[PDB]
Amino acid sequence: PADPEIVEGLPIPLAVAGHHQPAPFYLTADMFGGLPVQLAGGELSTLVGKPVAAPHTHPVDELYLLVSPNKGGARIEVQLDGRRHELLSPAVMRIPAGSEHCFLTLEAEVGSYCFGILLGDRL
Amino acid sequence: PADPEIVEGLPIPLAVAGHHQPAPFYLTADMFGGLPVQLAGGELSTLVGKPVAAPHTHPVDELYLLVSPNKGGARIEVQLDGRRHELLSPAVMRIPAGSEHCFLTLEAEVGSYCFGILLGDRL
Ligand SMILES: [Zn+2]
Ligand SMILES: [Zn+2]
Ligand SMILES: [Zn+2]
Ligand SMILES: [Zn+2]
Ligand SMILES: [Zn+2]
Ligand SMILES: [Zn+2]
Repeated sequence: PADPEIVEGLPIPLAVAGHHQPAPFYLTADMFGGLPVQLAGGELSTLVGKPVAAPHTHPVDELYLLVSPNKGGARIEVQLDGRRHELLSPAVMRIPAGSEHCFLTLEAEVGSYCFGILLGDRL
Repeated sequence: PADPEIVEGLPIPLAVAGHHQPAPFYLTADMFGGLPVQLAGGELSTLVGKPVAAPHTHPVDELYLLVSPNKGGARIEVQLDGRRHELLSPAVMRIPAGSEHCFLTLEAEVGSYCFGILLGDRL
């Protein structure tokens, strides 16, 4: 009864440069015969003041998506090649391929999520 | 002070066949000079027992991603060409291009989300 169209074995924690524990992926390049994007992320309520990674880079563009049940329920700081940016939920920020970046949770409620959508199949 | 790398004007509600209110997009094909995927969705806590759409189709493959703060905090029913499937968070389900489908929220907590990731730039 494993259904080839359904993946329940999630997240998929992958070692990523800059991270100190594996990053939680929900879409990987090897799913469903091959995907054109990857997607990692997670719930932020326990991460306020606790960054997941140091400044790091990807060979592909990556979009951050920040959501929370209440409008403005979550806020993150993003460093983009050394320049601080902030996002207030809901928001999306583009991180160009090669840009040294990371994010920090400054505010979150139960149900705040940040996802990174990697526009390619390599890390 | 609009930053070209940040979109705060979200969601973007788009008219979609089968839906009775516009669907909330967070990534659209026209963002950042052109994106190769689109992404729509939202928080499910108020949607238990309330479907967003009738059976409908897309010209591209679409991946459902279901997450919730607690393991198993959310459950959805997906109809795939008339066959009922269920997803327990966290889960991902592939919906092939052309497949008549829809989902129904059967259980959700504060912070449950379902997103559809459309693998292309057309609807
Ligand atoms: Zn099936
Ligand atoms: Zn840590
Ligand atoms: Zn990154
Ligand atoms: Zn800037
Ligand atoms: Zn409705
Ligand atoms: Zn659909």
